[PDB]
Amino acid sequence: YDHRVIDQSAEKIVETAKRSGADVSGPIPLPTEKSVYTIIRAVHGYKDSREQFEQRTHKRLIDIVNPTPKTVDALMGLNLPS
RNA sequence: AGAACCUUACCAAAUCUUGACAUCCUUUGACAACUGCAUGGUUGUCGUCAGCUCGUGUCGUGAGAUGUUGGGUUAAGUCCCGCAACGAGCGCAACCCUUAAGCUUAGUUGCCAUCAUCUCUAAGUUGACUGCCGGUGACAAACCGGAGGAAGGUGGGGAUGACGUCAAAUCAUCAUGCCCCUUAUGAUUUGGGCUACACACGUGCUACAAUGGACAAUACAAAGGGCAGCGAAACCGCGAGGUCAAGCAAAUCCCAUAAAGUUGUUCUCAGUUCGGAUUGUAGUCUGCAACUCGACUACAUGAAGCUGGAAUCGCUAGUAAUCGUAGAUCAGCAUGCUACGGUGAAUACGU
Repeated sequence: YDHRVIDQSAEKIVETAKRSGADVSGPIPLPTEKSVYTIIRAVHGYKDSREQFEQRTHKRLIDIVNPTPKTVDALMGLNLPS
């Protein structure tokens, strides 16, 4: 989802990786697909007001050279809300 | 944003009557099931047209004026010069995700300069504010221009839809003045009905030709989708089916080595060798079902139509003409509906 939280975490993971002995090689951003809804704005009798609603989901995997198992244990729990 | 029994909302038989939609020890079945003209709220509309104004001082017996008039500019009471006026908030402008050349930075299921086997992907930031420039316009807010300009003077668009509406579209999205149904069709299965036709019609569509018909073999993008489920490669009635087999939880697997197209191109205007409606017996998907009432496939079959009276409407270059596609509502069907890519011509002297 939101991108003010994930890249806020994208340098704390290095602090976890440089704690146990993991060397990072730039985890890369992944693309984002926008699902498109277009519902009518008035209910009865009318059609031609087509209100716009979307939804965003930013994919992001973590690509390094040396995933050390003392680092991976606290890796994927800082990005996604409920 | 899907009529085979859809929402039985409507109509016949039956049924149950706190139930069969908030209900019930899962049709009673210990258990596994054996009136918008009374109203809120959203919104249709003039209208992406630019305005509707109040505090507060004064002139007027008084409703009311003045400021908002005037001089010039100016998308727009937009901006600066005058005056019995002085301020002031609303919205276009203003806050802006998305848009058009960047360095440090970040090398996947991605691009590898070299051996061969830059951007998208987001981030603080960088850039056009008349900021300064020759003119003149009181120097007072603009002028073709221009130094940085790949990007002109709101760059190209979009969420942005005023004050105020025509008791006007909606009691069928939704609660209630009447509980917009609770014991009446109120509700539950098949069956009928929305689906037929003499016509009138909103609007779109396959077309009427050689700006072409057979089009076999023949290059490329973008934007989506998937453990409801995406189904290639070698390769089955050529074909209705994408069998078989692999990969698939998402850039890779698949949809899908699309589309404008180029070398072939035999046809000679023969109502056709242009064209589709539909007929007609076998044949696939679907389930309880293909009568009334689906949708695909080709062998065999082709009536009106040789570019359209009076009449209607679209639009200034990434639109117009359109071949092609990308999705939700589904066991199953839309040209609808709405998000992307290719060539991309015509015309602005003026009111």
